Amino acid sequence: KRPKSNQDWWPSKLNLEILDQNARDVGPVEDDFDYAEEFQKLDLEAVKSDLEELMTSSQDWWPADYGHYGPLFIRMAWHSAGTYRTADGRGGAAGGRQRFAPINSWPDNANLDKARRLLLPIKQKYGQKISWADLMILAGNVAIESMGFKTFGYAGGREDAFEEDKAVNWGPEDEFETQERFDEPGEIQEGLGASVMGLIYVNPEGPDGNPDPEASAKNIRQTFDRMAMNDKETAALIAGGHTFGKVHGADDPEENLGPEPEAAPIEQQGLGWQNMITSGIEGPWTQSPTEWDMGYINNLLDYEWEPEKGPGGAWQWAPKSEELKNSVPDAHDPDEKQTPMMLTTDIALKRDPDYREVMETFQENPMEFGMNFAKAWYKLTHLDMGPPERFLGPEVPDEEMIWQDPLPDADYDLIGDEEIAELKEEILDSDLSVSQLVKTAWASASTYRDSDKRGGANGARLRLEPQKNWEVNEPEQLETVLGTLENIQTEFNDSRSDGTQVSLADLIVLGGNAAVEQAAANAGYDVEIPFEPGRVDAGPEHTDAPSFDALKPKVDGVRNYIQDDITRPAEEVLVDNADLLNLTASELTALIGGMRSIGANYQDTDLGVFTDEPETLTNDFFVNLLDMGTEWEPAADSEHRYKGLDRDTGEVKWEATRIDLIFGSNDRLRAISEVYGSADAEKKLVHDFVDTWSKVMKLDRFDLE
Amino acid sequence: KRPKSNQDWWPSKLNLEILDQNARDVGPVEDDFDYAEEFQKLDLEAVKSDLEELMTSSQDWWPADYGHYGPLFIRMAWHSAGTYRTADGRGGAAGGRQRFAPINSWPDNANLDKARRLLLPIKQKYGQKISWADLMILAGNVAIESMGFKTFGYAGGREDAFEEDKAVNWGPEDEFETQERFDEPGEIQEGLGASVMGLIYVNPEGPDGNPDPEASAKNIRQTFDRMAMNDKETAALIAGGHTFGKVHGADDPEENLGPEPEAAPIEQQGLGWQNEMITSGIEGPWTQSPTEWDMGYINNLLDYEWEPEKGPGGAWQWAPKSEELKNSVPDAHDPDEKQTPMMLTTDIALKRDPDYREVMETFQENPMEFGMNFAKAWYKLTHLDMGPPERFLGPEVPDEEMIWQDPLPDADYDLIGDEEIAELKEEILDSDLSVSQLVKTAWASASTYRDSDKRGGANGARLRLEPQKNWEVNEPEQLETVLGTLENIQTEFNDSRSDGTQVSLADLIVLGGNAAVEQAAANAGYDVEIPFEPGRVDAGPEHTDAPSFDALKPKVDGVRNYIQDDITRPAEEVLVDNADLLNLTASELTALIGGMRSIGANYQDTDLGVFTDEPETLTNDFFVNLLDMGTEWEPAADSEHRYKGLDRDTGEVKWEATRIDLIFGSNDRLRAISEVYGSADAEKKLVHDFVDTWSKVMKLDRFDLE
Ligand code: HEM
Ligand code: HEM
Ligand SMILES: COc1cc(-c2ccc(N)c(OC)c2)ccc1N
Ligand SMILES: COc1cc(-c2ccc(N)c(OC)c2)ccc1N
Ligand SMILES: [C-]#N
Ligand SMILES: [C-]#N
Repeated sequence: KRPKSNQDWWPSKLNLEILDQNARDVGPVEDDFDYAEEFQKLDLEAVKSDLEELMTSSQDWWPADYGHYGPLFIRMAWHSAGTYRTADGRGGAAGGRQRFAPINSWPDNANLDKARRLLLPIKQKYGQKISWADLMILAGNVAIESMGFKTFGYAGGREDAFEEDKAVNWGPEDEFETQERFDEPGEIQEGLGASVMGLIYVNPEGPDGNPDPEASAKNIRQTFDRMAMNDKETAALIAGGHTFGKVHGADDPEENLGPEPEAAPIEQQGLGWQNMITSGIEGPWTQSPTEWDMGYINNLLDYEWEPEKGPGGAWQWAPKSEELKNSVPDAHDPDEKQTPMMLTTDIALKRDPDYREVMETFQENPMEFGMNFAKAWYKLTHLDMGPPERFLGPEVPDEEMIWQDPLPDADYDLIGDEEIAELKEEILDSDLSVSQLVKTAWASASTYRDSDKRGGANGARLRLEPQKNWEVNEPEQLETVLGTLENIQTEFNDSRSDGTQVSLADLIVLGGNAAVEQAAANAGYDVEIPFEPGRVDAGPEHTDAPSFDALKPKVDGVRNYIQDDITRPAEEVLVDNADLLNLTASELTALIGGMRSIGANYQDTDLGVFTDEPETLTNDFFVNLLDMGTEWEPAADSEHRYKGLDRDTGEVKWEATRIDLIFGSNDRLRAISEVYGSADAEKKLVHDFVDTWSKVMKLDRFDLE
Repeated sequence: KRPKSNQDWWPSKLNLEILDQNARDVGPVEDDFDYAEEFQKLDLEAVKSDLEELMTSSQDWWPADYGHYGPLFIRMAWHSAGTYRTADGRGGAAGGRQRFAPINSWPDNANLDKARRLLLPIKQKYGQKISWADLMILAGNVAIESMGFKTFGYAGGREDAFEEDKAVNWGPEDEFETQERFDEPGEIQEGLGASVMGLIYVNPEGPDGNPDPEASAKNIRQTFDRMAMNDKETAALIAGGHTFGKVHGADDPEENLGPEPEAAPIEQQGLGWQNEMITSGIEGPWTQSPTEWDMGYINNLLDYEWEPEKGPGGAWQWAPKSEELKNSVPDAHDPDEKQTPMMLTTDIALKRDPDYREVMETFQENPMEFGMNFAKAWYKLTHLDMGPPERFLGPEVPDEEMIWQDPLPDADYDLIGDEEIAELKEEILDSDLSVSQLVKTAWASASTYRDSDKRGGANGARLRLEPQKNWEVNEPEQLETVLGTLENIQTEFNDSRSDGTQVSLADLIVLGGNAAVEQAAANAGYDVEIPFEPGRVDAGPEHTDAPSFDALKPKVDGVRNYIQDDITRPAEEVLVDNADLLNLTASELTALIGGMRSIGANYQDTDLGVFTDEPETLTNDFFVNLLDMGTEWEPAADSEHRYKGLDRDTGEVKWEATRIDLIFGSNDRLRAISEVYGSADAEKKLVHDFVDTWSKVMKLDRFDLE
């Protein structure tokens, strides 16, 4: 057989594999060339022209419905972007991971293997100039446009991934198409973007397979909310999408479709579900499936529907009236007709009071329907690309959307080297301690997540809602620090006579850098942190406060903060968050260990601060953590604390949390700790800590990407 | 609560994670600096002095038996080296992987977590200058020396690993201490070095837990053979090792020991089996003076009759009949009290098995023979995965080189320069040898290298010697033709020189392969220059233990599209396994195979996977044609390994292929790689990536230049 993994023997073992994905860029691409530059060479119009031609160029191995592949490509694009979760920013279309397991084999993505295959010739023709990620969304756009609906815009810039995202927790289920995440509709366990394992959002037949529209609406609303969409956006997306195409269920997929791609014979060459059957549900929603119109909303609202069992054995709805009987041409047989159908999830938009009001308004105002759908489709397919700077191409709208967390332009000259050294001196001479400066700079930068490129120190949103009031940021203390930095900003700006100004965003980072350099100096090391001025201060007007709550940490390793709510072990969350900062196991270890010598804990506790000289960057954390002269045990009447007792005297030496101790427990982390805890490794640790600190401070500076 | 793995959803999914380990070197250490350079700065004598002191420095958390930690460290070292398998060269002490799961938590390694912990202070004191891998073996050596026995030598140079070796298949079992690998003793399933999951070699109580010494001997013999040891070496190692220390089994480990390290609470900080020590569950010393080298083990074993019994830990062990041995050994933690010696079923195996008995009787008759065999075997055991002699570092490396080191002769001549290189290259190209013959031969020479134990490679030209010259995959008849031609070129060149310069066949083979690759690239319109490093030498039969090279014989060869008919695993699984031995990443493997198929260097010159109309022309045709949807694939009827690529419209056969070729268009990750190379503007990139990989493989065993 195959070599059994440590994960099998020890299910609770830390999944450091997720951090290993950050140690290098998998794939054959030159680890130095940037996609942005290659996409800039692309003739977008040419690709769009080829896509337009493809829409009606049917291939025998997968005949186009109604002679137009458009709807199939829209479904492909919707599923690509549809896995996005606001909770961690993972999922989504930014890396084109629909191409890799497990997503490529989810029951919900049945036959999208054929859809992606139809695009291979175009991908090969343009090569590196256009990624699969960008191409899949572009195909969706061209499909919509070719069928009569102009899109709001399009931006390239999604770099292809070469493997699945191992950090994503898709759910607790052990089987696809099953759910163990909700008892009552609308109460799905936190963190998940779907109500069923293997589905994009919800079950098309209804919750738990029961055709209950009212209940379905509850799951639709919650899942879409977790994917950053409100009622109007959700109704607009579902109605706009189902205005096109049909569902396929000529017979039961359970007995007529072969294995999914990952389980299919090698000769299938990446394809799966060898037989048209896809979902098991059969029929079109509208009379003209390849034309943009009000057909879906009209069919849904102007007729009464009844639940029935379709030819594929699945729950679907049919109209009572015989007016719609055989009103749609068959998708392949020119001399046959077909009757429209509705899904339980479509009826949900008509039964649910709030959705119903939106739909009725759309029906009365086709223009509003179009406007809302175009804007929602753009948001759906671009929400994980980050700030406007990352949106590339000639089709990028001039308008910047709030979900792009836009940053204002700097209406002033940037400070130079002399000014920089000047400001660093003044910050250190203030009443702010090294610990306060480090903690504040971390609070500002640590919100960044590479999953959807949100967060970071640029914009100084730390000073705005909701961040300024986050428990972990210690609001009271934070205002004091920001107050002092603001006074320095004011004094600096007022003393200039040449148009130069400094942002609070830059001062926060510069202050952190200065404090780290000082901590290193206290230890006898001369280190200089490279600094790149240019960060600006964003305002409340261009900040969707509620949307930033998804960036609130539940566990912060640097500040040794652990929320009492957490269900997962603290170290598990630590690794999860470390991945969002693109950290490797060694980088995370150097960061935490070095930080404990400085001492930047939440509420200034002594947790993990294994040193007698705080604010002095050394490898004392490792030296003391590894000393066998100390024995550790859980603290009494404590939920997160542990005591380090002198093995002999029995006197308390230190106190710590699982965050600190995992580095001396996990086999791999311990090997790293032993390197840093060696007699002649202090300089190395200091330098590695500094490199990681610098890395994190610059994560959201795409001005050089 | 935690993210799932595709491994769980699809058990048959290729484990490409093993190749990913070759893309990056996890750990906080860079790469610009080599461990050898750091070890060179180490004061070996100083470390040994500290180790000698450690031997008698008892820590209260794991008090030394008999006031000397020596035996415990010997066990630690034997277990570190003891996981080695000759089949793939994996396991062993070279990376110190005993420190990581699953090995660190195997039942056979119980309490070695404490042994390794006792060495932490010394490790921290010397830092990067001495690896854990080197330190564990050194501790064993110092322990042996401190107890009265001189070792044969010691070499440093084992670079520490920072994670487990994901490529090792430890066995089919789903539970430690169980076996589903043998129905009859001595008939263990191939590819495994132990008879039980979680054990080093065999069950100390006997096969399947039965105290049958004769049967035990069959498993001991087979497992040690799979770890490169014969009867004399095996008997010497077991008898020599058990001359020291004791087994610990104060009570049943099943209900008195806490979770193994990987499952233990965070506060235990890497330690496990939290409990009158209990380790194996077997209890008692083998000899009267457990911390002194003598003939105590062999004498106790052969001079007295033993009987099986259940010990205080509920395990099988043997007790002496004679009352002369009763209470003859001081208690491990109390010299004022005594204990009776014991023997394991595996020790009685050496007395009951006819062949082992003969060896043991010889050892008892001449202590000097016993001693030398043990010293030589201990050195071999602990250094067999370190590669050739050039990799053995330090002041304690013996002047004598052993055959298991696959030694190489010195070049007693001047090396050829750029002028002669170009000259020889033209001569090879002007010969009647084809591009395919040259590439196939160079590959046959270099492809035997394995990064696991650093054996194999093009240096030495062992391809021309037994057993390689007769391997089916190497096409003996065809090989002789190529070597005959290159040897004539060598003779002609050497005889025409006068400045003392000479060229080796080893270098000519690689030079010829490089010239052929350059020519194939030229046929495609690409001008490539492959860097060549002369200096390889020609090893002779006297430098080659032929039978030991059988272990390097490929069952599947991707470059030559060769698949042995008697393979149990799917061909692509073996392909990945072999790719790992060549330190290849998924992308390097893809570029190598795809590029090779455009050249066409198949076993028996078949057209399998040769998706091009212009063979011997290096292009990306393999990828372009593999990805063309105008072709549909199907298994070839009445064929075990073949598939047909049919024109989707006419049904006419376009190509033939094996799973080695088709996996690059089936596996989700490999397909993503193939799509890059099969794109309109990627041919030049593929050519350069193929050349880079080809060159990398050709130089794998060049450590003197490494
Ligand atoms: C409550 C959410 C949704 C559910 C449960 C759902 C469900 C389904 C199911 C069962 C199918 C049929 C697959 C098949 O048998 O071929 C289908 C297809 C389709 N969906 Fe949705 N969908 C939802 C949302 C959306 C959105 C947000 C869009 C795009 C803006 C979209 C667009 C389409 C298109 C165009 C097709 C037809 C594909 C074709 O003709 O081949 N859907 N959907
Ligand atoms: C047929 C192969 C062998 C078997 C089944 C085996 C078995 C065992 C067992 C069960 C223990 C006791 C662990 C414990 O309870 O503490 C042990 C200890 C020991 N073994 Fe072996 N062993 C074998 C080979 C070897 C070899 C090759 C060496 C070294 C050249 C070695 C050296 C030792 C030493 C020195 C100890 C004593 C450790 C101590 O005092 O703490 N063994 N062995
Ligand atoms: C459980 O019955 C099935 C359902 C689906 C399915 C359901 C909903 C959506 N949205 C979908 O993606 C279009 C596929 C796919 C396959 C089977 N068998
Ligand atoms: C199943 O009962 C056990 C057995 C052993 C065990 C078995 C074989 C050897 N050789 C050993 O020493 C390393 C320990 C260890 C723990 C338990 N419980
Ligand atoms: C599809 N929905
Ligand atoms: C056994 N050692």
